[PDB]
Amino acid sequence: MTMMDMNFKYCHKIMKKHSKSFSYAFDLLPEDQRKAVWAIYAVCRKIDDSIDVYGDIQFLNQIKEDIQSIEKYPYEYHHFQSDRRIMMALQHVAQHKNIAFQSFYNLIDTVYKDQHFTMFETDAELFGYCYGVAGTVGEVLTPILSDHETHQTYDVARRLGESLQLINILRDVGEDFENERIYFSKQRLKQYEVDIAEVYQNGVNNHYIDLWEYYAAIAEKDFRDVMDQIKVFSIEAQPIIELAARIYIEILDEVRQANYTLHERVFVEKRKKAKLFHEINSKY
Ligand SMILES: N#CSCCOc1ccc(Oc2ccccc2)cc1
Ligand SMILES: [Mg+2]
Repeated sequence: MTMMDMNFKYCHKIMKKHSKSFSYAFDLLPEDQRKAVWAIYAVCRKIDDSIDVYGDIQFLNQIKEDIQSIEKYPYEYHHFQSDRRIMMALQHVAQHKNIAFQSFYNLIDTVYKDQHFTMFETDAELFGYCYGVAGTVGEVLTPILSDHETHQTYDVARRLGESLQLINILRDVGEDFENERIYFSKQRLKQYEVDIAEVYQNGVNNHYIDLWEYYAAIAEKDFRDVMDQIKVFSIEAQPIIELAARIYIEILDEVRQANYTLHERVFVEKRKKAKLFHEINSKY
């Protein structure tokens, strides 16, 4: 194993530790493409977790500066200020693929904003957030997973990213609430007569289920529209991206099955993931 192999292996570790679902699917990609996905994912994870390093923006500022050095001098040697292993891997990717750097900056700006989080007034603000933390990631991944990127390719990837984010939110209501985060909009909470603190204390009720299902319907419709447009992606990536998406859709059924519980994180069994993969490959 070379030094760069070690860098990418560390990126893989970070990705698998954070999301088994995502890892399961994307580990099926060809070698060059899988490694690029690991590096991009890891950078994004590092940005997402940055604030809790010392409890301020110091590390996040360093990450941003590392990315800016890569963008402006992709072929110069850099002494990276943040996580060297991850930044060397990203630089290696950048030398071979067109990285949407403004997408990383959008993600970083979103993370900056999150330290003075206030609840979203409307669903438009919530969807803006889903773009910020997840749509941006889809945009960065676009050139890795497609051969000739058009505005359509980016559009579809962006939509998938945002659907996944919404599904994460739908899975993590209780956990987010404990961490003083509520992502459902105030508009929608008021309309459905829902109070998350109340529900966390007293269990689900029909108002909450209706509110939850309202958003779940959005995720599922977005999912189907992405499925209809799967051919913008390279032939190798299509089954993989379809797998990722299906595994996440199944997360919604896992929640319904646990009766929308706010007190544990539901999940799709590894064996169930293998089943979805079989069902999908059968038609590939
Ligand atoms: N965990 C979690 S929530 C994920 C948030 O960041 C993303 C977003 C999308 C994604 O897969 C995509 C593949 C192609 C295009 C767009 C997305 C992987 C990670
Ligand atoms: Mg969440």
